[PDB]
Amino acid sequence: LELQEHCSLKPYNTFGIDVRARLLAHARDEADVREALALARERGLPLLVIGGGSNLLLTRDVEALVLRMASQGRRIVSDAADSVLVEAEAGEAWDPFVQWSLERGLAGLENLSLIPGTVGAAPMQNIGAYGVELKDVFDSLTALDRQDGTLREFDRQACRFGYRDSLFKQEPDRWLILRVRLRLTRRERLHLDYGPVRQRLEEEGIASPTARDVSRVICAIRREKLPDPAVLGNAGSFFKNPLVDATQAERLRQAFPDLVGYPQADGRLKLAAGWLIDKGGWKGFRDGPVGVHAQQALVLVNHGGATGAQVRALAERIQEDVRRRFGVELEPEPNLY
Ligand SMILES: Cc1cc2nc3c(=O)[nH]c(=O)nc-3n(C[C@H](O)[C@H](O)[C@H](O)COP(=O)(O)OP(=O)(O)OC[C@H]3O[C@@H](n4cnc5c(N)ncnc54)[C@H](O)[C@@H]3O)c2cc1C
Ligand SMILES: NC(=O)c1ccc[n+]([C@@H]2O[C@H](COP(=O)([O-])OP(=O)(O)OC[C@H]3O[C@@H](n4cnc5c(N)ncnc54)[C@H](OP(=O)(O)O)[C@@H]3O)[C@@H](O)[C@H]2O)c1
Repeated sequence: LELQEHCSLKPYNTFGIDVRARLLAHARDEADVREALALARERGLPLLVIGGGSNLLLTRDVEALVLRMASQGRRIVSDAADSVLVEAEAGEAWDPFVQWSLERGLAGLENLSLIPGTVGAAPMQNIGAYGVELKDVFDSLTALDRQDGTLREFDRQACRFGYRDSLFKQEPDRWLILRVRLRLTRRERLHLDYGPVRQRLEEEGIASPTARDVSRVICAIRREKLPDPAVLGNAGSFFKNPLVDATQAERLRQAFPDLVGYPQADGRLKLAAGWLIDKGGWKGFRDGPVGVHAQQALVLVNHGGATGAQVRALAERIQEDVRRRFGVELEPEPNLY
């Protein structure tokens, strides 16, 4: 395991918070996972699973065995022509898995290009971008049950996926995800509902656009506009878009005719949290070593030397302010430890 004691977790989280782990272990398969568990329980410690630390807010030194998930394996399980079942291990890095699938002429992941982190973590938060979510192509996964050590498979329904949500995010510390299966496609329609994607693809004038083309466009948009954690510490969009009631949407829109919201099948409005934050006047905010990025209003940043507590308390302040200004509660995306 390359077990390690009293160890900075700085390089293991994208916010670049510097706290220490009682023990840090790397895992490369079920054997190692099972061993880390045993040990964790040997030493009387809780176990904290991490992938690439791209959706993690650490707020304190971690009295626990931290297990960096780093197993490997990407393969075609089964080819059924218009769809192909594929499987990847939890430690596989996400965007390179996407690239893998596209190099095999499989579509369905392109809209999730360049999302950081790991395959293992993807179902926990039901990763989504540009009109697509992991559940849309999800087939099943295999998870270790932390209450008794057994393996279980979850099919799509069992995972109780929702917007930036799953059974696994709902029952924290219960399931350890080992590998993931997705059903990808050939020959289906591209997902181009997001204007900037559609327009940037048009401008390249491909005769017959494919998934690979869509992926290059999305990677380019994301590199252009998104703070890279390796320069400016962050965990991406800090806040989920809030969904409001119809009569509450009605009321907010009376207050604000410029309000940005997207109607749902059930009558509710998905508000744009960037718009809210911006309009509450936080864009580019800065106060000691924390702030909100000047352009991307969802991206909370560590300008350098922030504590996790500082990011937390800034998030809290913004939430509080937006509750008070718009009557809306913004939920966090990152997992808080
Ligand atoms: C610059 C940037 C852009 C981003 N853009 C997007 C985006 O477009 N869409 C989107 O959805 N997200 C986005 N994110 C968030 C993030 O990349 C995803 O949430 C990602 O799935 C987290 O993966 P990770 O491996 O980094 O998870 P970590 O941050 O390592 O872990 C997240 C949570 O999952 C748990 N976990 C991790 N692995 C396992 C496992 N194997 N079994 C059980 N639990 C586990 C951890 O304990 C933790 O609670 C972005 C983040 C950044 C920094
Ligand atoms: N969570 C993260 O860390 C992270 C980081 C980077 C990008 N992203 C995602 O990647 C995509 C691009 O991000 P962005 O920050 O540039 O925002 P964007 O495309 O400028 O869109 C801004 C806001 O409008 C919404 N939106 C735009 N077009 C839409 C449509 N056709 N239908 C429904 N909603 C629409 C987005 O919702 P949605 O967010 O619901 O799409 C978001 O609230 C988004 O889908 C976003 O979720 C996420």
